[PDB]
Order: sequence, then structure tokens, then C-alpha cells
Amino acid sequence: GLMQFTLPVRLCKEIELFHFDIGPFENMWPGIFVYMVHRSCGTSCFELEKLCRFIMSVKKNYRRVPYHNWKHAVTVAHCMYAILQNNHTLFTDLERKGLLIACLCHDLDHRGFSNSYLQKFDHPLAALYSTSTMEQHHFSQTVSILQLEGHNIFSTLSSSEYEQVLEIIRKAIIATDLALYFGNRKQLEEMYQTGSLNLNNQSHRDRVIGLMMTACDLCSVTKLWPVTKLTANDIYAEFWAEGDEMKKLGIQPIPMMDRDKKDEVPQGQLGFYNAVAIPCYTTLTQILPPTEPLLKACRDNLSQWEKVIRGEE
Ligand SMILES: Cc1nc(C)c2nc(CCc3nc(N4CCCC4)nn3C)nn2c1C
Ligand SMILES: [Mg+2]
Ligand SMILES: [Zn+2]
Repeated sequence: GLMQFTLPVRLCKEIELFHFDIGPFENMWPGIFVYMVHRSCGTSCFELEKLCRFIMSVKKNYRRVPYHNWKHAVTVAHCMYAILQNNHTLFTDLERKGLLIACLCHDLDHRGFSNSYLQKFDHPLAALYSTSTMEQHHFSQTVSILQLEGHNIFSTLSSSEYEQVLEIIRKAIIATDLALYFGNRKQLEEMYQTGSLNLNNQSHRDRVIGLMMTACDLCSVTKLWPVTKLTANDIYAEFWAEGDEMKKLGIQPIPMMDRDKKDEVPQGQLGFYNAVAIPCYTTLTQILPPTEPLLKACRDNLSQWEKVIRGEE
């Protein structure tokens, strides 16, 4: 009741910034997440006992893969926390509750392989879910954990509030399928520019929350250069293992996944920053101006990748 989570001073101040790194001490990540729910939502949003039991079951259903792991989950939630705290008055009580949970849960039981590899391997999940294969699985794992005894953090919601929060989480998690991002951003670009964009239109909120989910998901490109660069090593460690597996099925992987194109990594980052990251944070900054520090940070890491190509590192 009268129990606030607090953080040491450097974390208490830096967690409020977009570029915060949750650090290498795993055992502090649950408390960092609770701290963020408390300040973003309130000490009354969730019963502490249920929340803690929920957090630990979520942690236990993330696997020890190089990138799509528990650290990524808390990282993506911290970015959402930053967006929600800098746009306080734009979001409902249900959205605040639902979106940090969605971020923690958005990659549950990831195996380090893309939807494409699941479809080429012919994995059972690819028969159950023809599109956004892993993302329907992640939402499925979230509902499972919510239904374990002592884990219903939403137990105090009405029947219809419950259904609205699970529907926010489902759409938030689906939107993390980057195949969906391009069209979603295009539509938001056009609606913003013709001034049709309308935050009372629920289908418009849906798209804006979807672009926030892509922004939070890609936030490794918005960190200090040493964090960005070392995270890229984890990202490629998965993609190259996927490349190896593709070759094992008798298939040339795409260049992104072929460890024989290690030398081309700087140029692949440029493409990625130009085709995905920069457009993502641009459109987000237009729609929510106080998210601009993500665009500024993204542009700085693009310069760092340009510097790498030029031999300046
Ligand atoms: C946060 C984040 N999230 C995602 C999903 C992601 N994907 C990537 C790979 C980009 C990439 N590399 C290459 N190649 C490398 C050498 C040969 C081709 N092509 N492309 C497109 N970085 N990345 C980051 C940093
Ligand atoms: Mg994912
Ligand atoms: Zn993710």
C-alpha cells in the first residue's frame, strides 16, 4: 500500500530518458519494470503480489537467445515508459496499464528465428498461424500466463475493460511484426499530412499505438553508440544462426542472415536506418512531438555507421 519501489540516484534520473540502458544486472530488471508501472500507471494499477508473480512467469518464458531475450523485453518496455511519461495526457488508464504489459510480453517464447524460417522449416506454429506467426504465438503465451493461478493482474477490471485491455495487448503485439509496419507508417504519414488523423477514431489510435510498438521494438538504434553497436552483434548472432539453418534446409539465406557477408554489416545498417528506423521515428515525432529525442538519437547512430564505413572507426 505505502510501498514505493525506488532506484539508486543515477537510475532514478536516467530511467526518465529515452536513451537509458537497463544495465547488465538481470536481478534489477523486475524492479526497474515495477518502478516504471508505478510511476506510469499508479501503485494501485496492479496488486503487487500478482504483478511480481506475473513478471517472473514472463521472465521464465523468454529463452536464452542472443537478442530476443528478457533484456530486450524490459528494454522495449522502458522505451514505451519514456513515450507514455512524455505524452502523459494523450492516453487512457487502460492503455497505460496494457501497453507496458504488451511490451514485456511482445516476444514471449521467441526461439531466435524469423517468421520466414518457421514457414520454410514447416514448424507447427506456421500451420496454426499463417501470418505474423511468432506474434500470434507471443499473444497466445501472454493469455496463457494471465490464466495461471495468482497471475491475473487484470482481475479487478470489469468484464468489458478486461476485454478492451486484452484487445489493446493483442493489437500492440501483432504490430511488432515489421512486415505490417511499412503499410501502417504509410497510412499514418498520409492521414497526418491531409489532417484526417483523429485520435478519437479508435482505428487511428490503433495505428498510432502500432507505430509506438515499432519505435519501442527498434529502440536499440536510439541508444548511446556503444550500446547500439554491441546490441547489433547480438542481433546478427541470431540472424547468422538463422542463415546457417536456411543453408541446412538447402536455401541461400538473404544477405542479412549470411555470416559470409559480415564485411557488409555497416552498409546493411545504413539501409535499415534509411528504410525502417529513420522513417519510423520521423512519423512518430510528427504525431507525438515530445518523442523527438528518439529521432535525434537514431540520426546520431546513422552518422556513427557512416563513420564506420569511412574508416573513421
Ligand atoms: C534494432 C534493429 N532491429 C532490426 C530488426 C534489425 N535488422 C538489422 C539488420 C539490417 C541489415 N543488415 C543487412 N546486411 C548486413 C550485411 C549484409 C546485409 N541488411 N540489413 C537490412 N539491424 N537491426 C536493428 C539494428
Ligand atoms: Mg518480435
Ligand atoms: Zn521485439
